[PDB]
Amino acid sequence: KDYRKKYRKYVRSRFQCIELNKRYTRLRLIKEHPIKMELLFDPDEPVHTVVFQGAAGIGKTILARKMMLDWASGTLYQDRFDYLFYIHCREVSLVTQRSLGDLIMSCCPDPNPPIHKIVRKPSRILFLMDGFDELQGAFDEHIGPLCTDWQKAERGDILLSSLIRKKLLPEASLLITTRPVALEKLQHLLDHPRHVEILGFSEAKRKEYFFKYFSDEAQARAAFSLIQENEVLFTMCFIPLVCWIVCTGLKQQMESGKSLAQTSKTTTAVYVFFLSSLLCAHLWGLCSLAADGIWNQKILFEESDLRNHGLQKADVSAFLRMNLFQKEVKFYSFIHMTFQEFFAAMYYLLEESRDVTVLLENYGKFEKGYLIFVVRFLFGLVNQERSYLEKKLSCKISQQIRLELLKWIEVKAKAKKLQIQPSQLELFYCLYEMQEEDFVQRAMDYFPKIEINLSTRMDHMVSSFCIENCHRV
Ligand SMILES: CC(C)(O)c1csc(S(=O)(=O)NC(=O)Nc2c(-c3cccc(Cl)c3Cl)ccc3c2CCC3)c1
Ligand SMILES: Nc1ncnc2c1ncn2[C@@H]1O[C@H](COP(=O)(O)OP(=O)(O)O)[C@@H](O)[C@H]1O
Repeated sequence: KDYRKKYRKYVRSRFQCIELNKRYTRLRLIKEHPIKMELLFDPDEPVHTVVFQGAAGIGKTILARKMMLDWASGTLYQDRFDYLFYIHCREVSLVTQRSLGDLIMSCCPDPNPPIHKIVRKPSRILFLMDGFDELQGAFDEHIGPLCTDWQKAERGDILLSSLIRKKLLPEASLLITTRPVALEKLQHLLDHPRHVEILGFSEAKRKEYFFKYFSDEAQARAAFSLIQENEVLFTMCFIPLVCWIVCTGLKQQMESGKSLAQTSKTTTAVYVFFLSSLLCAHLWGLCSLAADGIWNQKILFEESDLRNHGLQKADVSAFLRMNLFQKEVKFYSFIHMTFQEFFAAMYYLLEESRDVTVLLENYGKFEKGYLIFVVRFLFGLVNQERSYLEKKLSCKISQQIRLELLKWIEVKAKAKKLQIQPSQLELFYCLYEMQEEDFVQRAMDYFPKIEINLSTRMDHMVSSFCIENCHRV
């Protein structure tokens, strides 16, 4: 345990704040579809593979980092593990060749760590695979041949396919967080996995977060009230990212005299609500970036990367960094993947914006990025009656794109469901964004018979909005 102490200290160092350790709200977990974190690995004969289905922005990354902090502070798995390695998939190549040791040695504080004494005992090692989806580039069952040597340098996709199929440190423990969609690629790999669902806050712990954001007990009460009276923002705030998006927007209108109000009905109109809360001159550049980034599988941007797309004289430094960027290690990423997809979407709808027919030929593909929010938003945006920023929008070029989205929904509504995505519900979400009734009802035609997969009460809404638009008398 000479080095174990040094390693644990380093882990407390990196994982002590989300991006201190204070505003964390207990997210809801459900096994076999309420599990204590410690009890996860315990047998039903022990477990070597856990997977957290997590919706984007539900705090899967935070919940991970917390497990790291708690263990790194002796709170949980003191007895079960000697080492927890946090792998941020976002960062790791899938083409680069590397060894399990090379990948491991990066997790460590010092430069030449005792790697051979770490692997000594793998039954005491847990890898935290954070955002299996955030992996950039293709991934397919086809990949081979599978590796069996930790010291051997395969290219990332092989190496991980080998680690996940438990061929590399078989009796390692492994905890993968992932988006629901990316479960299709990953389901086959898993060695007898234990599935867990991150659900986000409850109604209670929805309250809890507001009074953890709002320093003043009154400013907190007045700004949770909005969200009971509003229906969308209540349903919509079981999700933590929204909660933040919402309360960072209730805080400069907490600055101004504007008696608090957000009458937002759609996800797009909440992003755009918050997007405006932080307000132009370099607007074109951001959207330029995100849409090369999504297309070219880059979630992390270097300074150099930035100077090309725009900010030729220190725009990012002041204008954007405040709330729309995060700096990692010298490299920069958007405060969330979604906001990237947004500007990537929003990039196709502006004053002189590329070809849209391209995007749709490959919707729901892993390697080009799922493009869930790429699509989903630019229905809620292209919407004619849906602002101020509405200006930067090209009024004329909008119903260029609006007229093909309907061609593509039509295709997808009544096929043999060749592709998995879009599952009907996603099209409903596309449709609840594109709030224009006439467009919705017309699309509703194309569905012969509908099919519901309702988990949460947000699902219930988006669905039950579209249902009545269906009727053809
Ligand atoms: C059905 C299918 C396949 O479209 C789907 C299922 S979850 C995903 S996702 O991985 O894209 N995650 C999200 O969309 N998360 C969401 C959802 C949401 C939508 C639908 C289901 C659920 Cl549970 C949630 Cl939280 C609603 C609002 C916001 C976010 C993040 C930004 C604000 C897609
Ligand atoms: N348990 C939590 N307590 C407080 N805020 C949270 C929590 N979970 C998520 N958040 C908020 O959501 C944001 C994004 O969460 P993150 O885990 O990065 O999402 P994902 O991993 O699904 O992309 C965080 O920056 C934080 O503001």
